Amino acid sequence: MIHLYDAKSFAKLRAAQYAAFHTDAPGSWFDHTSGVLESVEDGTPVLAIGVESGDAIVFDKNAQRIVAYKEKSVKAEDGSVSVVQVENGFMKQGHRGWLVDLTGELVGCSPVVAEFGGHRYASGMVIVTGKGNSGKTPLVHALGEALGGKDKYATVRFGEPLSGYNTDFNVFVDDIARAMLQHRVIVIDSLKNVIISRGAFDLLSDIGAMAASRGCVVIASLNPTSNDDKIVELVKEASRSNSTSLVISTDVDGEWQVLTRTGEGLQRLTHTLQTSYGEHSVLTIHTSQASGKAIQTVIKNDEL
Amino acid sequence: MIHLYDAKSFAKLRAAQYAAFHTDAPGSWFDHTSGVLESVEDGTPVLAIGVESGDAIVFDKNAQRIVAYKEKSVKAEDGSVSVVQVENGFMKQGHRGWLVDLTGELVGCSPVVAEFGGHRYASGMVIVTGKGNSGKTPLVHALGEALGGKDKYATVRFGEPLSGYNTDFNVFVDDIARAMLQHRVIVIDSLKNVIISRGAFDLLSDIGAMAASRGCVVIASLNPTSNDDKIVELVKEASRSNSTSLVISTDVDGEWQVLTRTGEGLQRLTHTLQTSYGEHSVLTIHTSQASGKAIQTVIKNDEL
Amino acid sequence: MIHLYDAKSFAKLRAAQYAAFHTDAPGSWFDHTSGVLESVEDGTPVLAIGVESGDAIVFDKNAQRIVAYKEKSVKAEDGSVSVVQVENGFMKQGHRGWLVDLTGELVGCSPVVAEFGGHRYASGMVIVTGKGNSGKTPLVHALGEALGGKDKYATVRFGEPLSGYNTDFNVFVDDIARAMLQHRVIVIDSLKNVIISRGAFDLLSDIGAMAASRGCVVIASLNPTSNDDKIVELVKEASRSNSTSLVISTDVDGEWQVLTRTGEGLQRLTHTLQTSYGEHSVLTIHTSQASGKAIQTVIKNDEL
Amino acid sequence: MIHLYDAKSFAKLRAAQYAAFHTDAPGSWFDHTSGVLESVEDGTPVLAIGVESGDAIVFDKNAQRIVAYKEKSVKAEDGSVSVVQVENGFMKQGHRGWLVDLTGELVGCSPVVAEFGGHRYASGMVIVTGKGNSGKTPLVHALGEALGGKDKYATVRFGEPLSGYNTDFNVFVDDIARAMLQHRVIVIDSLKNVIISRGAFDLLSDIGAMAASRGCVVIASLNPTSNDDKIVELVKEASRSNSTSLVISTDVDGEWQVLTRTGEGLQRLTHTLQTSYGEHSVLTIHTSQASGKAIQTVIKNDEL
Amino acid sequence: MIHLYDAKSFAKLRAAQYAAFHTDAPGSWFDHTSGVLESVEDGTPVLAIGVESGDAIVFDKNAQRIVAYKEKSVKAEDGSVSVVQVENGFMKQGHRGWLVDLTGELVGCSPVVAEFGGHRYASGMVIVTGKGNSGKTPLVHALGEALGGKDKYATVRFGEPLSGYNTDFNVFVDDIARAMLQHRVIVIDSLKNVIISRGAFDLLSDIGAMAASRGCVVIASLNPTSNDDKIVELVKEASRSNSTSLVISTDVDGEWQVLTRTGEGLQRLTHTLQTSYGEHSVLTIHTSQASGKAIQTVIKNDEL
Amino acid sequence: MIHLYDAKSFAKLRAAQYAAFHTDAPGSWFDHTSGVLESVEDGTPVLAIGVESGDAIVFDKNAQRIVAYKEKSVKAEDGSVSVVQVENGFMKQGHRGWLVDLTGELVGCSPVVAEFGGHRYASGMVIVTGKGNSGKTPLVHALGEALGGKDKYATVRFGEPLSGYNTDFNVFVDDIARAMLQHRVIVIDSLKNVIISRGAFDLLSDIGAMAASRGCVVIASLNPTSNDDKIVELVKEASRSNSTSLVISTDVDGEWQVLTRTGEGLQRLTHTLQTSYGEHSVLTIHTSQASGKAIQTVIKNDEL
Ligand SMILES: Nc1ncnc2c1ncn2[C@@H]1O[C@H](COP(=O)(O)OP(=O)(O)O)[C@@H](O)[C@H]1O
Ligand SMILES: Nc1ncnc2c1ncn2[C@@H]1O[C@H](COP(=O)(O)OP(=O)(O)O)[C@@H](O)[C@H]1O
Ligand SMILES: Nc1ncnc2c1ncn2[C@@H]1O[C@H](COP(=O)(O)OP(=O)(O)O)[C@@H](O)[C@H]1O
Ligand SMILES: Nc1ncnc2c1ncn2[C@@H]1O[C@H](COP(=O)(O)OP(=O)(O)O)[C@@H](O)[C@H]1O
Ligand SMILES: Nc1ncnc2c1ncn2[C@@H]1O[C@H](COP(=O)(O)OP(=O)(O)O)[C@@H](O)[C@H]1O
Ligand SMILES: Nc1ncnc2c1ncn2[C@@H]1O[C@H](COP(=O)(O)OP(=O)(O)O)[C@@H](O)[C@H]1O
Repeated sequence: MIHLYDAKSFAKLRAAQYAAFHTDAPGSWFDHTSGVLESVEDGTPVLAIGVESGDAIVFDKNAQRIVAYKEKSVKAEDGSVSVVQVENGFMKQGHRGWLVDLTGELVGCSPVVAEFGGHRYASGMVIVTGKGNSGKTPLVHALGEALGGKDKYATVRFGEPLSGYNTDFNVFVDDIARAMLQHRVIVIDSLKNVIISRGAFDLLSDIGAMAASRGCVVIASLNPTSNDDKIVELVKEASRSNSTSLVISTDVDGEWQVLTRTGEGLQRLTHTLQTSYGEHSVLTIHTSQASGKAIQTVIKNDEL
Repeated sequence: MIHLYDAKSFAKLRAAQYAAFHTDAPGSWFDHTSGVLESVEDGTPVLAIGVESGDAIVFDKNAQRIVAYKEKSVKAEDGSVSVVQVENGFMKQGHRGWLVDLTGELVGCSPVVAEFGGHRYASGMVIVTGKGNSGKTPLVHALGEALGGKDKYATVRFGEPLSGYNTDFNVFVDDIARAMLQHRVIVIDSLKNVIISRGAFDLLSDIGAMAASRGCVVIASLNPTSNDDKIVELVKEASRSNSTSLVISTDVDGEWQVLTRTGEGLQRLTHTLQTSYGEHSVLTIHTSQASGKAIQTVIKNDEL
Repeated sequence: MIHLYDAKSFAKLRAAQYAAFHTDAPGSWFDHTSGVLESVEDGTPVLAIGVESGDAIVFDKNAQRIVAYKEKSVKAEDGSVSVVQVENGFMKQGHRGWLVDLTGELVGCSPVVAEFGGHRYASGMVIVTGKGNSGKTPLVHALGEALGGKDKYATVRFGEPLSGYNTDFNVFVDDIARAMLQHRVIVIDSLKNVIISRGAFDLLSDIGAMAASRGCVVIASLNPTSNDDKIVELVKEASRSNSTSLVISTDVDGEWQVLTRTGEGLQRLTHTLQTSYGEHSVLTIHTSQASGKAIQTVIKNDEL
Repeated sequence: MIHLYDAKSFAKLRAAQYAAFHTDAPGSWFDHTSGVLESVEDGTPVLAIGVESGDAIVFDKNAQRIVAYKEKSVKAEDGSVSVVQVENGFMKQGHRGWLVDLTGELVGCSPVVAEFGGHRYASGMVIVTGKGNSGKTPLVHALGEALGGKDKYATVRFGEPLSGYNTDFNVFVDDIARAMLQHRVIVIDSLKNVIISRGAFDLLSDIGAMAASRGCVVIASLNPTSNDDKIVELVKEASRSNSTSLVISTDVDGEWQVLTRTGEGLQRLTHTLQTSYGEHSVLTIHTSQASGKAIQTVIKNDEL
Repeated sequence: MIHLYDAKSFAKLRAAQYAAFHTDAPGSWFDHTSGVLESVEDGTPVLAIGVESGDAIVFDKNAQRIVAYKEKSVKAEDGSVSVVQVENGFMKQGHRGWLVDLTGELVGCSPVVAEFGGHRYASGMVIVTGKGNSGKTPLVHALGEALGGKDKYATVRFGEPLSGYNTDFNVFVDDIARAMLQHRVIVIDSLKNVIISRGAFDLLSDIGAMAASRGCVVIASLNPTSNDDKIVELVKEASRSNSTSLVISTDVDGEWQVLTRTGEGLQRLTHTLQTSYGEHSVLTIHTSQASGKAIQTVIKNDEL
Repeated sequence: MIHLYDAKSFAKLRAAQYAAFHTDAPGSWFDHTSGVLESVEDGTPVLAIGVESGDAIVFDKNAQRIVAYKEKSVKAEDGSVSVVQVENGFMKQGHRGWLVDLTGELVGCSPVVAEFGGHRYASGMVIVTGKGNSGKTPLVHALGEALGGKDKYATVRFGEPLSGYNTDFNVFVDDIARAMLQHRVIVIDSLKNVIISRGAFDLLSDIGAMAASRGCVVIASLNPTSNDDKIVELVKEASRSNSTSLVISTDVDGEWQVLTRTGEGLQRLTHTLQTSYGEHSVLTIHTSQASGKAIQTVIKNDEL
């Protein structure tokens, strides 16, 4: 909805956003939203995501698709009215994204999803990319394991010519929706094929906000390697504007840079990661700050 | 509608437009239009805005959507007839923009919306952009608070991968419409995703006139950073032609230049802003003239 | 319709076209067509103009839309048949342009619309453009007033982020149709937003001929400034091929060049205008010749 | 239809084609086809031409549109079957072009349409173009008069911002169809606006063959001036491949080059024209050979 | 259908393909397929070809169009089922190409169509092209007569601005289909206009295989002359990949090079032709080897 | 479906993927999936593949199309539900790819398809390409025979101007579906014509995964030669991202490099092949390793 501010309430908002990343207990936001979702009336639509055509499918708190749901209006705090209607498996009225309020007045945050090796990581969408030899797939799985911590991470597989990989975009959004409804740490192996259908465009523009609202993190690999400035520029835009965090390889094999947006209007942070391979390509991230817009575009230059 | 002029009535018009910016009390046009809107019969359509598909949704004076409205024709002073009809939630007959006359013969103005730090600011649309390190988001919120003055400003959030952010264009135009119907100072955090669907194109072409007619100001951030001349040129076109005022960053961090169109056929004004950060990135605009077309393009060059 | 000629009838035709511009009384053609229009039976469709979709709306002699009109055929002198039919507010049968013959055998003329400062000006469409510091909006209004003479000029406002400006293309063509049905001098402030929908394309290709047939002049501003050779070339093409006359700014501020197509197969003329500003940006054109295609292309080069 | 040949019948065909241009009496082919058309059963569809949408309208021998005509099959010599059906004003079954056989076994000809100043001119389509100062409109009218000889020439006017010019493509094909059904020499003032809708594409690809089959000549002006290689290349292709003859200006003002295709597989001929202006821009062509493909492209280079 | 091979059956296949070009009697495959076609039940669909829209028209063995044919399924040797159904003149079920099997296990051949001047020529499609002065039209007709030998050749005419030329694509594919059903040597005068609608794209991709399967040869001229890399590259792609053989002009007027694909996986052959003109442009090919991929691209370079 | 992992389960997974390529018996996965497929209830849909329009056709375990199948839902281990429904020959509900689970928890593998000349080859899709003189068609057939071993390989022929080649995309995907349902080694001679319809796009993105899931190998030729960076880049992208393995010609005639993706997150391998021709162009691959991303891009450079 829309929110109104004066100097006092605005400074309070920035303090709360700053805290959502810097001082809240890691993963606390996810626990909170899990609670909100479980308290939802059974059968109530909670999430809508776009399919290939641009239409939207809808899920309930248990990640089950809602094929029929009669028009139901709810008036928001600001006066706006939300209408949700599902017919023949598709959204007749409503919008893409969360259909129930998980945030309230606390918007514009990058809720801390986990802490690892002395660094806080943000929920939302993390794009792992870059040119060079450092492998992306091995890195997204290591990050998944590390941010997972005590919890297992969920893996969504899409669009790679390997066994058992789904390549149908509509099955893909279903897997993603289920993952975000049920897990805090999610890995997507290959955003490459979404990079375009209406649904694919909606996905790139919606996923970061969906994840950040839930307090979960979606870690996705994206190979820039493609000298087609129509696509390479989309890679740079996806990484620049649709990602909450960016993990990009460097000049040194095994080394990566993490650039994190800490919240609305706040500074991006940066830190370096050292990694090494064990058996069967299992990668390990070794354990034992603020950057400006200029530095950011310098990094984006890497993908050309 | 159309208007007829001879030398005398044209000179009176330019004098009135000059005064709407330079001498009228700041914010007075907004108070004036609020009264016009409140005198509208209950249930009467007053504003129509384009949704993604190019269709339009319609609202009444209280910012409630009209789903059904039987054909009604009104003849204007110039002889033009306006027919409005709403069916199944969408405008069947009518046009985008204000459906009731808010201006009469007083057209082509940039009604002063507020005065801050010794400078007058125009209503209409203000695009905050430029390249460099100066952050745009902190600046749009500082301007919102500053021009808000004694009133709170409204914040419309769209298309950022952060918590609670709507990413659905149709929810976005609903928020924008309600905001212009009810508030004098509005901030849009991220015009980046509109920059294209029929709806998005309609929005860039319509918003400035809609706001200037209401006497409200809409402050939107737009990042030029994207070396794709297809998009970078659309940013410059939006900044050059669809904006009532332009706020652009300079070579000096923290410093900004404000270029203001004062009215139809009138000269653009320019002044500079110095700013600084407090805690949690809250920016403050420090407190304690005419330019030509050449200078303007010089400034536009900056976004390349 | 089609016309047949031999050497004798062709020479008489060129003499008549030459006279329509060089010696007829200024504005006499407009008075003649006004008589033709008023002698039309009531309810008879006289003008059709394309809306955004490419469909067309129809007006009677009093500039009122015709929503229903049963099929009616008329045979012309050349044997062609014109069938007009309007259903549900849109043309079902007919063509864009004048639905009643305003010209007969006298076609291919640029009927003199007015005389000012010792120069004859042609009716039809006049595009005011150019790069540089010289302001286009103040010039179109000064030309409107000057060619208006004893008559007031009509102003059609479209697509500028200023108060009361319509930004809906369909309201725009309704405004234009009414202006041409009722006034000899018309100003359009901003052809910029038409420069593309089917309707916008129809408008650029139809307006000059509609106005020249009527004997009225449409003075429209168009800013070339936009380094996108897709658009900048559309500005050059419209100025080259869709304009009866072109008014373009020069190297010297305040100075403009007027290039006039005097008639079918006849030579283009050229003259210069000096101007200055008074209070509130009111511009005054100071008072007290054949060119070749080469010269024309040189002038067009200016818009790059 | 398809035709079968052995060496003997092929040499006979080339002899007959060669004769159709070089030795037949000028204009004899047109007289012959006029006879064939007048002998046609009344109400029988004889010509179909594409409108803007790509649909086709149909005319009878008297240039009157056929709105309804029930399915009717005719078996051709080669075994192919022609079906013609018109419903609600449009062609339901059939093809664009002549719906009755005007040629027989004599195909691939450029029937001599007239002789003037010691030169034979071909029927079909003549495109008058080129860069430089020599005016095209004055030249197409002089050629029209000269090839007309004892007969008047017909003028189709389309897409110029001058009085009485039709700008509706569907009215334009009707005028063209009527002209070809009833006159031997036709002038089209401005192919510029057709240069794209389905109908416009059909027109460029159909007109030359339609005219050559009828034995009439269609003289059309086409200004290349437009530095948009998307359009300029279409001008060159239209002139190279859709024209039976080409008349292009040269380095010397008033001088033109005529390149004529004399028939299927035959050599293109070339000759020069000297011209001068009299009063009111009436141009006169003064009165008192084989070229290779290379020379042809040299000339095409001129339009860049 | 699909075919299964081991080393032995594959070696037999290559031996049979080698013989279909090098040792079978010239024209024998065409005689063979004529018998297969004549053994087809009356009224049975045997060939389907795409019309402009992408739909397909269907013919029986006597080259008569089938307007209605009830669903009929046939199971092939490999297990694939072919279902054919024609409704209202268009294929409702089926595929483009031959609807009856003309080849069995003998696939991937370039069946020798004729022998002339000591050289064997392949059936399938032959593109005659190149830059320079050597005329293509005279050459396609000389090859037609020469390969025709004791039989007349069929000429399909399309898209030239000359008398009696069809310019309607749908009439064109009807002529082509009837020609391949009834004649061994076919000349197409002007593939220039197909070079794009779904139908045109289907034609370039289908014609070569259709002809090579029938054992007939289709000789088509294609002018590369058009400096529009969009089109010039399509010409080279057509010459490189959609042609069974290529006949291209050289630096020496009258001289041509013939590049022949002899079969699936086999080497391309090359030989040279000397030619001369007699009366009325009738060309005669004078009478009295392997190349690599490199040489081939060298030749393709010529068309730029 | 989606899968959950912790450090322990992830390491077990990588060990299993590593083994599926490096140590499992060659061709064992194909035998396993053949068993899964044969144990499927009769009439059950097992594979869906997209046709030209983007719609999909469905096959049962015996490679016979299913034209009608009433809605039927199945719940997977992860909670996702698969609903399959076929109506009028097309999939009404379901997804492209395998409709029955052939993999379970073992996904992301490149199951070894065969061993030849001391090298293991992966199932999935293999693209044979490169510029130069080395022939692709003779190589795909030699690879087919060699990987076939004791089994015959299946050949799918598409889009070449040779006898018996199908050129209809819908017959093509039917051929491919049947080949993968019944054979371990499949050759596709000419992916060139798919390189675009929705179906063609679906095919490039689906085939590798379909084949790898089955344990069969699809060996497809693709000629890069075409200087149209729109297409040449599509060849590089397909070879880079849609291929399980790549076989590319080198500087030395007869020599090829094989780059193999061994599994999800695992290293690519590389080895060289020497070849020679026997009679009738039958090629023989002579008998008697990890690379980095840099090396891969270097090889891709070759196709420019
Ligand atoms: N043991 C290893 N040593 C070095 N590099 C490895 C090792 N194992 C895997 N890699 C690299 O990890 C990446 C594998 O994941 P893959 O999806 O195939 O590539 P990418 O993520 O780089 O697009 C490759 O770049 C591969 O070369
Ligand atoms: N305390 C600070 N000091 C300097 N820069 C800051 C500070 N806080 C925020 N910023 C800048 O404000 C901007 C944050 O808003 P954001 O929307 O992410 O970026 P932007 O508006 O520049 O596109 C960033 O450019 C950030 O670097
Ligand atoms: N008093 C003045 N002196 C000089 N220039 C002026 C004056 N008043 C207005 N102008 C110029 O007139 C133009 C105003 O009309 P506007 O539509 O905004 O610009 P433009 O027509 O050049 O696109 C501007 O270019 C402005 O700088
Ligand atoms: N008396 C004349 N002397 C020299 N040139 C003339 C004369 N009359 C007309 N012209 C030229 O004839 C052409 C007029 O026809 P028009 O349609 O306006 O131009 P064009 O055919 O060159 O596109 C112009 O180029 C014009 O300058
Ligand atoms: N007698 C001849 N001597 C030299 N060239 C000729 C002769 N007759 C015809 N030609 C050439 O044959 C070709 C005629 O066929 P056409 O279709 O117009 O051209 P093209 O095949 O080259 O595109 C032309 O190139 C023409 O110059
Ligand atoms: N005996 C041979 N010696 C050398 N090269 C051969 C031999 N036989 C066939 N070839 C080559 O094999 C290829 C034939 O298959 P084709 O599909 O036409 O070509 P490609 O696969 O290279 O596109 C050609 O490049 C041809 O020159």
